[PDB]
Amino acid sequence: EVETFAFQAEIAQLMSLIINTFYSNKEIFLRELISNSSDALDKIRYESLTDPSKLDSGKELHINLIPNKQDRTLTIVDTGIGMTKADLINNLGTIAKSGTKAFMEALQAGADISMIGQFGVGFYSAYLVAEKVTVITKHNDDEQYAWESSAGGSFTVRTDTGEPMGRGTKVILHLKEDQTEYLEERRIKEIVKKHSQFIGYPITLFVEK
Ligand SMILES: N=c1nc2c3c(NCCO)cc(F)cc3nc(Cc3ccc4c(c3)OCO4)n2[nH]1
Repeated sequence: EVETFAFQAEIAQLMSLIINTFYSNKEIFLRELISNSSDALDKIRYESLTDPSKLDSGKELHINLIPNKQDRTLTIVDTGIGMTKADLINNLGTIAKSGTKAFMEALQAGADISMIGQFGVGFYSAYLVAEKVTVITKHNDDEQYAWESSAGGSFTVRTDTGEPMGRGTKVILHLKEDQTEYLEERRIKEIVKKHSQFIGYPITLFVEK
C-alpha cells in the first residue's frame, strides 16, 4: 500500500528553487547528507548512554557510501536513530517550513545555496544532483518505511518489506544523467576529504564491482 502526500507549498517552492537555480557548486550535497548521518548517529548514541538496549538493533555506529554505476545510484547509509512515520509525514515538514522561510530570507541577504544546511533543510540539497530520492529508514519501535520523491509537489510513503535494515537511514540518490561524476571513486574521495574530514564516525567508501 503506497500513500501519496502533497508537500506544503513552501517546501515545493524550496525544491523548485534547488532544481531550477543555476548553481555549479553541487558537490556540497554530500557534505550535507554525511552531516545528517552524523546527527542521526549522535542521537542514537546519546539515547544509548542511559539505555543500552537502544543498541539491540545494532551496536555499530558508522556511515557507508555506496556508488553503483549500473543503477546510477549513490547510496548514503548510516546506523543512526532513523525516522518514524510521524517524522516522514508531519515532523520534518514542520521543521522544513520555518527553515525554508529563513533560508529564503538569507538568500535575499546575499547567502548562497551551499549554506542550506544551516537552516535544517540540508537534506533537500540532494535535488542538486538527483532526479529521484528514495529513503529507507528504521527507528526503534516503529516499522521500516520507504519514502520517495521526484519533487513535482508530492512524495510517497510505504511500509517497506524489502531487506530489513535493523536501524538507521539509507538515502538512495538516483542521479541526474549529467551528474554521474559522483559515482567515481576519485571524485567521492576528494569531496569527503575536502568537506567531511572531521566526522566522528567511520565513513567507508565502497568500491564498485
Ligand atoms: N527537513 C528535513 N526533511 C528531511 C527528510 C525528509 N523530508 C521529507 C519528509 O516528508 C524525508 C526523508 F526521507 C529524510 C529526511 N531527512 C532529513 C534530515 C533529518 C533532519 C532532522 C531529523 C531527521 C532527519 O529525523 C529526525 O530529525 N530531513 N530534514
